[PDB]
Amino acid sequence: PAPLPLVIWHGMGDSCCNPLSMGAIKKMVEKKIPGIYVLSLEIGKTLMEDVENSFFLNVNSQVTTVCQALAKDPKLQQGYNAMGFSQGGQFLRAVAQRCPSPPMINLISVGGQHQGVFGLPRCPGESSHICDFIRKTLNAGAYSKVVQERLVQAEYWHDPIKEDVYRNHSIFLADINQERGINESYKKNLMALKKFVMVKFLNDSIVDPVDSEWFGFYRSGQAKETIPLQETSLYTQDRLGLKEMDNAGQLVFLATEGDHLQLSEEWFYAHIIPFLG
Amino acid sequence: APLPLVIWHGMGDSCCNPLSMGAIKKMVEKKIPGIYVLSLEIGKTLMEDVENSFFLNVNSQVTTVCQALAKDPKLQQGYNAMGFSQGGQFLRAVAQRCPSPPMINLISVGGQHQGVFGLPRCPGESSHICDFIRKTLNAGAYSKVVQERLVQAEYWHDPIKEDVYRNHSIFLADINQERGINESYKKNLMALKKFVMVKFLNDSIVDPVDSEWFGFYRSGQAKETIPLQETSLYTQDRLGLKEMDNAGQLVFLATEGDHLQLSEEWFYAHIIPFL
Repeated sequence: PAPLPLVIWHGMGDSCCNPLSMGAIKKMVEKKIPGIYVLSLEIGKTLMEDVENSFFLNVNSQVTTVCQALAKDPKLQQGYNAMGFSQGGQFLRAVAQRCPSPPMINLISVGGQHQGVFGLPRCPGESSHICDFIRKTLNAGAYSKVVQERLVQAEYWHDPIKEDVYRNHSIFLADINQERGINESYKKNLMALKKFVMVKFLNDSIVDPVDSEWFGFYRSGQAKETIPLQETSLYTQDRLGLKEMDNAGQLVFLATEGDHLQLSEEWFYAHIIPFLG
Repeated sequence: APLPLVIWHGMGDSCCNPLSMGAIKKMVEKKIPGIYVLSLEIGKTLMEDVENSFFLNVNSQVTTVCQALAKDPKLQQGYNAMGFSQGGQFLRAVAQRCPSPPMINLISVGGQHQGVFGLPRCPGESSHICDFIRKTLNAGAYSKVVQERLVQAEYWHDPIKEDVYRNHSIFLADINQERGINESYKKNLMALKKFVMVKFLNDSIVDPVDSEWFGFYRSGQAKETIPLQETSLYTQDRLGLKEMDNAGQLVFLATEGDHLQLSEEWFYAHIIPFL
């Protein structure tokens, strides 16, 4: 009886294979589950292209590229566990909904933004000036054709005030969240997951609002008060099956202290490794 | 006791890639033994260096490098400078703005001294950042929010909206005296012993390629170009480029390759003698 393979999808301003980031996660997992095969997804020919593609490659293409890669890797045929960091969380959810084959078994979301974001106060890495540019571009015109198509963070930019512009113009997050209409296969495929685990960082200064990490968001028509998944219409009308999943024990809501993606060895071993054996 | 060399990389590149600026460094160190080469890094990491080549204001980059050169002891006696691609016009801006310590020879390797009016292809594995920058430039290169943050916009040069360019460009229009004549820009540039310009005859990056020899599209349209010596920049000699040309201070080299594509033999033969 072997351990399931793990597929990792990194977040923004990061690559597959930085020893200090996804490299450390891979080693950490390999030590506590021996013989495990870990695929850290790279979208690009080099590590630097991987990093700039995390800002500038259309996520719908990224998802197709990753589906093709997963279809080609023989070690994943019998199924895999998936773990996304930051924006990689909602990307791997997208993979679960769009290509359910080979089967993802446990989706683990580490500080993902499943209802998107409405602000960009800080980028991970040494990325301040690219961040400043992205922020300005988003606040100026996140929902123009030309910006939607070419800026990754625009494609899960979720304005709770101008909600109907978000529904009509988001080329990624609005689709995977059933905002424009109910894709039945998305619901079916998300419900086929054994566990959907969501990690929230209580002192997170990157993700706005932090509630997006637990599939919650700003209440419609304003941008101060947040509401949890259970009070949103995505849940109560159950467009993705999250209410059926919540009732069936399939959803796990984990919270840790610390800023974005800052997690100790103790906690990781205590709460994430159990989902990977 | 050979003069030290200061290198400024181009767009989509860093100080220290073995296949790029690292290869230049190792090559110059072998041919000129005991030479001190400073490959400029504008950022904490190599990764920030690359993305600052796109998103850190050039005026902030130039004042930073000048401070970094003034504090460097090995350069107080003087130094040679070699700029690759945009590093070309950047180091020229150091020549014009930061005369102490004294730059001796300026080598522009595919620099864009009259800027660009197009971005059809970017160096390295960077096609998607290039798409975004291209669309942004063709939409709002001269809006205040873009100018202050996007490097390529700061040497974007619209010949059809020449009036708008002179008025809004916060870098190229300054160092090319498009607003007025900063008398020390001129005086400082003319203090170089040699200002060498390398043009790539198969360049598919730089639009228009003659910008590498300080030429550009004729004002008012974007089909026909004109060389340095027919432009009003040279007519009225706002930078001292005519006096330098007549004094034999301008050296123009052409090589047959695409952008930054040159052989070791050609380099040893034509570039090393200025170092």
